[PDB]
Amino acid sequence: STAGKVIKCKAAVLWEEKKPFSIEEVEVAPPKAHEVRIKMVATGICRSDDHVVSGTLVTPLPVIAGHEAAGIVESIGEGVTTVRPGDKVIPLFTPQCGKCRVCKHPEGNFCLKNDLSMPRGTMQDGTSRFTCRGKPIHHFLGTSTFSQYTVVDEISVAKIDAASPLEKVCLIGCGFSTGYGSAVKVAKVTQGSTCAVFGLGGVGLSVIMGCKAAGAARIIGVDINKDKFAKAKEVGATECVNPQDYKKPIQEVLTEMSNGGVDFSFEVIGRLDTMVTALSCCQEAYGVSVIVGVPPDSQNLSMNPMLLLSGRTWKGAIFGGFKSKDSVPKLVADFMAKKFALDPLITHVLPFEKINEGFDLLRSGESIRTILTF
Amino acid sequence: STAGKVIKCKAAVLWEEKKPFSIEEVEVAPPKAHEVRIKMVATGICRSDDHVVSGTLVTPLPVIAGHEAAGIVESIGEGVTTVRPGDKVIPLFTPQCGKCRVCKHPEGNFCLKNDLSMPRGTMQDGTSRFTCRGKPIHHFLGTSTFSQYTVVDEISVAKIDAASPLEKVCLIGCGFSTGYGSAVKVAKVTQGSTCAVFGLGGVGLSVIMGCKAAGAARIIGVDINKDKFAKAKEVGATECVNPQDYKKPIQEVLTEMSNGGVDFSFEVIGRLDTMVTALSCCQEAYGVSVIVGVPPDSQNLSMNPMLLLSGRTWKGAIFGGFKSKDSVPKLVADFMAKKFALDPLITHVLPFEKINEGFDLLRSGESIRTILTF
Ligand SMILES: NC(=O)C1=CN([C@@H]2O[C@H](COP(=O)(O)OP(=O)(O)OC[C@H]3O[C@@H](n4cnc5c(N)ncnc54)[C@H](O)[C@@H]3O)[C@@H](O)[C@H]2O)C=CC1
Ligand SMILES: NC(=O)C1=CN([C@@H]2O[C@H](COP(=O)(O)OP(=O)(O)OC[C@H]3O[C@@H](n4cnc5c(N)ncnc54)[C@H](O)[C@@H]3O)[C@@H](O)[C@H]2O)C=CC1
Ligand SMILES: O=CNC1CCCCC1
Ligand SMILES: O=CNC1CCCCC1
Ligand SMILES: [Co+2]
Ligand SMILES: [Co+2]
Ligand SMILES: [Zn+2]
Ligand SMILES: [Zn+2]
Repeated sequence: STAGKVIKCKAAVLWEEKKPFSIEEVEVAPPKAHEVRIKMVATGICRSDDHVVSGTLVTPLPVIAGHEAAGIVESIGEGVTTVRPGDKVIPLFTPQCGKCRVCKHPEGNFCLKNDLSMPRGTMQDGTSRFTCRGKPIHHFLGTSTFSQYTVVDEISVAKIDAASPLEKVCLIGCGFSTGYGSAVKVAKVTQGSTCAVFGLGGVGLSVIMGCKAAGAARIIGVDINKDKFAKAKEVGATECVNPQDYKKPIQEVLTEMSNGGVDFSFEVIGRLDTMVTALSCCQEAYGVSVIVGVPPDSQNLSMNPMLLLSGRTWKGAIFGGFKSKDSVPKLVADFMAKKFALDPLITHVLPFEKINEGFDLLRSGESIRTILTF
Repeated sequence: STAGKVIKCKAAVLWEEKKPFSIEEVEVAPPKAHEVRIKMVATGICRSDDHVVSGTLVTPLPVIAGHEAAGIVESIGEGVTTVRPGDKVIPLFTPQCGKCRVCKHPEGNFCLKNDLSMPRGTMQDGTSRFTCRGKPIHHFLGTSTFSQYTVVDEISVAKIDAASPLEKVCLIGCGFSTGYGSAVKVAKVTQGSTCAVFGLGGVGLSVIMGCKAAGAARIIGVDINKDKFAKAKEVGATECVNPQDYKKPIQEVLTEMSNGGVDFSFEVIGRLDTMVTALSCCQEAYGVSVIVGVPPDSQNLSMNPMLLLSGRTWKGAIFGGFKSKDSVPKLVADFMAKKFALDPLITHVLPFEKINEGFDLLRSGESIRTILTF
């Protein structure tokens, strides 16, 4: 009774930076060719969504943000072959077109159809499916999950197990997969190694999960909020350090602790200074450091290249290095086989209508992941 | 008839920065415990030696520089077990103590006994074996090969094949192994890939040799001295570009030429700007860039960490990543089995007494490697 028709529903519109989300009626157009309209069931509150509000991450406004989510297909456009109405799905903020040089490469996942490098805030065809107060509203990363209904391109959606608990597996759409894959796929943490994880939010906890699953012997959590330490130890940290407790720079502290530097370090905050600190604390001849956190837009860091000349490796990744459409269904299957846990990441549950309360919980430092239910 | 007693011989002493070498008589003390005194046979002129003259590379002066060489053992100190008088040897500017955490690691080579991170300019025991006009003269990287005789610690020397042609395999002591290993071992260049090599001197030509040996389909040489292009194509470059010929920045040019970025790039010059350019020109989702050139002392570069977050890998290495004492004898043995060629790197052969002329050739852009013969 809605297929082929405009849907009127509620969404959280961000009209301007540094303001609350506005929950209002929007019109959602029906899917065009190779597009999928999804009834949202659950969406997580990720720090990257907050970066849009704060201006850290620039994308066209007004916008419907949200990118970590799960829902049920309401209708499909012409030509769609990979999902059907009623299928459980996870939208993919990094697409998998399957046809570009990255999608065809054995290791890359930053598909050239992404909307991150040069954000337009549209569908792949350059237009919007959202209207509000007579105005077109932009999409975000081709997902826009802060809405009861969204429309995504087929290359930005993955079908998942029909028995999946959507209020939990939405985290596989961003936070969990990003952190876990950064450890197991990007760094390729080795058995018995020493790791340092800077930032113990949802993504940093998922990095710790991956480091533990890879068999690391020591996992040192680093955060300026000591209230984060208890959960970090629960999921695998052997030790936690607060840089504010020390008179020396923390890279010196970590270097003494690891008897000359860690095997693998991870920046999971989004600060230029901690990216350089994390690189410095890995062992100078063979350490690996992975940037996961997103820094403020268009800001350069300063570093001494002799840190690399001695033998260090420095890399970054989006979405844990996972090719999104291949990997998301396998990760859900793994969760359904109890190969990893997601409950440790979920600290709060709220109805979607309280999205602003959910963001203030994140900003206050109190929450890890708040899951919003539609 | 020289064992146990001081040797008078000629050496090229650098008394202060930005002066010609002074060829004069020095006194070489006999080797102490676990030290080796070597009669030099041939030594190459590497840009890193010129960095000492210019002050780009800071090390205590006055000094006997030189680190790319081959010679014959004159006498050994008490406790030496890995070489004997009469053995052909290559001094190692990166030692291999075999006992530190790096030496025991399967993939590291920057031995913690190195004299590069905080140069002292001495033997491992903190003293000098060189005297000139009654003044003590510092060592360089534990090698000091610009002398008819030098003394090195046993962890800084490798025994090589008794049949080795010393006037060619001296390049295995630095330039060739550094460039070749940067490609085959550090970058791990793959068959069919596209490579970009910035700097077509002795080390950059060896990088090209390594990329070709690894089966790269395209190898783009980058140099502002177009006189370097002919030799670069001889050893494997498919094409060469001079940044001064373009109105656009060269990372944009290389990205367009490679239809979206190269698989592997190498900075083999020693400039901060080309380090960042070489990183930018590799493919944003899966490219790898290796820093080989040495930056000027105590200078930081500036870069956008979003270059790494998209998926690039940035790394550096000393001596091609080779564990020095294990690898140098195998590389000589490989040379002897005709596995690679060294003659294309040698453009000039001069007597040791013409060391200053050899440096003038390097500074003028005319030479690749000048080999000095004693
Ligand atoms: N590369 C990718 O694909 C993705 C990147 N991100 C980015 O990952 C980063 C982390 O995201 P979340 O875990 O959701 O954020 P979060 O805000 O929940 O966790 C950040 C943690 O860093 C701590 N912290 C802040 N400043 C610190 C400092 N100077 N030193 C030590 N710790 C500090 C905070 O106390 C906090 O616990 C964000 O920048 C996010 O935008 C998130 C998902 C995907
Ligand atoms: N990582 C390691 O273990 C080692 C590092 N090195 C360093 O490698 C670098 C290269 O050494 P060599 O091949 O002996 O030096 P070289 O002086 O023979 O070659 C440098 C080349 O770079 C070119 N060049 C200079 N400025 C340029 C610019 N702005 N843009 C493009 N090209 C430019 C020059 O024309 C020249 O052909 C040096 O910095 C050396 O100190 C050398 C050996 C070992
Ligand atoms: O958190 C989800 N996506 C992120 C990926 C890194 C750039 C900012 C957006
Ligand atoms: O060229 C030989 N050794 C180099 C290695 C990199 C730092 C400067 C010295
Ligand atoms: Co996210
Ligand atoms: Co050298
Ligand atoms: Zn693609
Ligand atoms: Zn060692």
